[PDB]
Amino acid sequence: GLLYGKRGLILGLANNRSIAWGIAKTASSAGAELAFTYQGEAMKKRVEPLAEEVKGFVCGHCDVSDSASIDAVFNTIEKKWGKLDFLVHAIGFSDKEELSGRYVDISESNFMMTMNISVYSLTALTKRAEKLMSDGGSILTLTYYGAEKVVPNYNVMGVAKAALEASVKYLAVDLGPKHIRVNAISAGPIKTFRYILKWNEYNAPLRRTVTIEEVGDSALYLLSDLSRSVTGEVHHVDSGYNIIGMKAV
Amino acid sequence: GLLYGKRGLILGLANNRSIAWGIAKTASSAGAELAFTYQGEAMKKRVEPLAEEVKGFVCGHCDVSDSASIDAVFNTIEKKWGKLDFLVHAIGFSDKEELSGRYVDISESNFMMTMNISVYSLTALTKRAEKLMSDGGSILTLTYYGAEKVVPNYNVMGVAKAALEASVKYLAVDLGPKHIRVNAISAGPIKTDFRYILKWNEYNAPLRRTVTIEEVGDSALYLLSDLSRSVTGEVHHVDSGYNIIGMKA
Amino acid sequence: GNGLLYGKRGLILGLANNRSIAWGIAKTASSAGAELAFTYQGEAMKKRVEPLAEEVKGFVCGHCDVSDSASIDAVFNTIEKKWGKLDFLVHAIGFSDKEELSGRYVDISESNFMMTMNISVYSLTALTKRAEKLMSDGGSILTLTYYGAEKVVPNYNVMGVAKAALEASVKYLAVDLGPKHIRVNAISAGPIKTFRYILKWNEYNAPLRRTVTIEEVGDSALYLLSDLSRSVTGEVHHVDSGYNIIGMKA
Amino acid sequence: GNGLLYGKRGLILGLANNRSIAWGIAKTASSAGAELAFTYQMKKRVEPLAEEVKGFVCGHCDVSDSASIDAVFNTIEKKWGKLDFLVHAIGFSDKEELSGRYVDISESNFMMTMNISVYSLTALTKRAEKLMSDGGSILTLTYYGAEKVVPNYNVMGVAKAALEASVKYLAVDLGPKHIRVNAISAGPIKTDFRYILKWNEYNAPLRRTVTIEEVGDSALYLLSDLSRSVTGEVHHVDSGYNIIGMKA
Repeated sequence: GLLYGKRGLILGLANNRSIAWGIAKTASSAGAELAFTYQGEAMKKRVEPLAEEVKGFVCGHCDVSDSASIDAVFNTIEKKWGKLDFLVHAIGFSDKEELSGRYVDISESNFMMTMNISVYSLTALTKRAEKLMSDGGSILTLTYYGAEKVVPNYNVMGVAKAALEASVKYLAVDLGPKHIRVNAISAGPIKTFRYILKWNEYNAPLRRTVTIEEVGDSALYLLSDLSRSVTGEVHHVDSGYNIIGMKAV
Repeated sequence: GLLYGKRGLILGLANNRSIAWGIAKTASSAGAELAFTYQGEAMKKRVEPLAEEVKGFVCGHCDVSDSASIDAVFNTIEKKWGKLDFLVHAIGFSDKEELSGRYVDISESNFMMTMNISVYSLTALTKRAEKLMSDGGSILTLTYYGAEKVVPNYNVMGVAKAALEASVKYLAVDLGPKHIRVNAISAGPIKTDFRYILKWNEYNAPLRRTVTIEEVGDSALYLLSDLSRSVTGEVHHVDSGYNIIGMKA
Repeated sequence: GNGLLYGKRGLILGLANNRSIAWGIAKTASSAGAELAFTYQGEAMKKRVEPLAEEVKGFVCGHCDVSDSASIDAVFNTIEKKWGKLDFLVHAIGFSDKEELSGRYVDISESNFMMTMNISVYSLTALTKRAEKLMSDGGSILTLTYYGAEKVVPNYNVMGVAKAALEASVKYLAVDLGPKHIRVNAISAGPIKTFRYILKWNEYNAPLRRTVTIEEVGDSALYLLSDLSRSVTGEVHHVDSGYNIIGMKA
Repeated sequence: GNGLLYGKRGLILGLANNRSIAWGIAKTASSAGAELAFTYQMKKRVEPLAEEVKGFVCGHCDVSDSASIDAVFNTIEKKWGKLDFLVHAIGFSDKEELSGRYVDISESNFMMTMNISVYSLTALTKRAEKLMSDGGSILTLTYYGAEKVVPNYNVMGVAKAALEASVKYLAVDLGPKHIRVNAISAGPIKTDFRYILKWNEYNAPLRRTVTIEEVGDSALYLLSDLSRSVTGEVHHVDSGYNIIGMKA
């Protein structure tokens, strides 16, 4: 019952294999009533049954690059609930092709789109969410170790996640006095790139990669009152990978 | 029921105002059966009623500088339980007088004692606990922001906590293959020169309040439970976000 | 003087006036033996930069708007024609909306965010892409950052978020170019007297109990630009009287 | 040469041979104009190195022995009256226990490591403070094992974490007297260890391991007036290894 009576919005549920789904499954089981967005009709058809499974509801189309799209979603939530207890931001994009390259070869267009969709979107969603969380709440986003250290084939996404993590802290200072907490989970890679997985599997302290159910439980903590004195935190849920400085010999 | 059926050892319960007590109260209420050590008769008399209140038990005198003393405690636990699921290290010492001074004026003797009691003790306890510990167990210690940034009147304790945090990571790698997790909570100061540190946190922490032992308790619960099963080597800030500010705010 | 940049040729972007870190770097680098090239943006700045370049025996290589790809190409073409090779590059460029700095970070506009990211972050990557071809021999690329990238500082807001992105990009670039022995580093400068709150706060709380000057940042830049620092890359180097290490008012 | 330490006088602790970081620092500092004093705990090996650099041997120093430290600083005070900088290239941990698991270390190794590798900087600095009334620079050495878990480093990693923190506390104490305190985090140097070298060689951004002459030049910077606004800094001189998050 850690989220009994709580109402939350999850952005980014695209399928039943994602972190967002892990979070939705755990939050729902913990008592949360959940609202879900989608982008495009194809995704809507995928999300509807997932929402039903969790006794949640689909609150509308959201393109985070479209300001009016975001306003419509929050207007719908305001009408249905009047208040919001938490928000999960599991959204990020970067050009698949340019990930394999050298960071220095990225295009301006990919850089800008990555920053907008993967970083600015959290700030945009939070600006609209603030009015609905007058009582307090919890905002969670997702990040990755590539923000801190150079990881192959993460390139601009690493730069973006570094920006995101810094924004989590600035947001935490802005919203702290209203008791809205803002935190990130730094998730290890998830068996759902084969190089990054295997590397984690053999070198992470726990000798396995993490699952969406595990990231889900860590999200539950950060979303619930158990974490009511935690804000501005980048929380590693990665089998301890982030602490190693070199392979064992 | 987050600790249903679990058995744990808490070192450092000295009174009903400490973090250890907050942790005991929450862990017990989540289903844990708890064993408690003490140092000296005066403390024993204070700890006995606290132990009874939580339906735990007092497992003996422990001086963490005394190797045999540590062996006796773990022998008592082995005889009573045969296994240990988690261990809480809320132990630390440094010369009260030398805290007010300049770090450079500390005595060799204070330095050595601080390192032994506040740092080495975790490693000594963990070495002995390893044989008893269930696959999937959890070891938690306490640290403070003074390990990361210079905080007035923390001096050698800051240096010691920096060592402790590093030891958490080395321990996490050693015990990771047995799935024993090792983490630290970096607690904010708690309303219990020190008045200055409290007030400063109160006005400048993002959440505009200092944290309580019940709050640190709930964060401990998360780290001790299966909710955090993919988290190891972590220094987790439970400090109202104070650690993220760069200036009076 | 010290001869640490004897025979070296470098490009400095961002010299707007004689009070900036860029000028501190130019003055020290020139005295250390460097021949320097300088860009400008717009005719007003050109008139300010020309005499500064003359004072340092350097030369003005043209108009550069870092948001304009062809503008950047023209500058590097000019440098290639004159020198054929480049030993170092200083990126002292950054912009954010002055009005939105005073606000809450959460109230920033999408437009300010995007422009700040482009001018303050992406520009280093754009400049480095062009510079790579001219630094076949190896070289040093230096940018500027600030503690607001690491901790929350009042009225830095989106610039803090941008500088965190910049610092991360320095590391990714350092990995890309490391095998060609091009180093990429940043100086995290303390604030400089030439915002009054940020100065005074540093002055009273920094370990050294004073703020830093452009000449001091200049000498730290010299180190990073010279062969003295030939095994240093991906580094965010604090030149701030130690301010970054304090956890509380003194 | 560059004259960056013209007229400056410095004490280097830890010169044990001509392959060490201390030697790289001595060579560069001397060539930049410094007169250098050297301790030993080894005398025969240090004497010719000291002569080569036009420096002098100021005596036996066991950093665990308080009187030993006092005698050394008394000798420096009599000879010079003032000290411009100090290099702390001292560290010890039990060679055998490095190969093991961190959790298996002995109390005795732990305590000795903390004393010789960490407390010694504080002890030396306490004495050095009185001689640096004009200001100065204090430099120690560390390694990435202080920040992330690295093979074969164990209690030394824990110790170096302590050292780095002590650098910052010392920087705050001595900052108002304009004494700067910094550390260089050096990469491993070609001088299981073959594996650590090769790993850095193939995965460090610069694709090579660093040399004592390179660490020397970085030391020169931190010891000189070029770095007069830099204190409390852990400076990586490791071909950028510290920034990578995975095999290349």
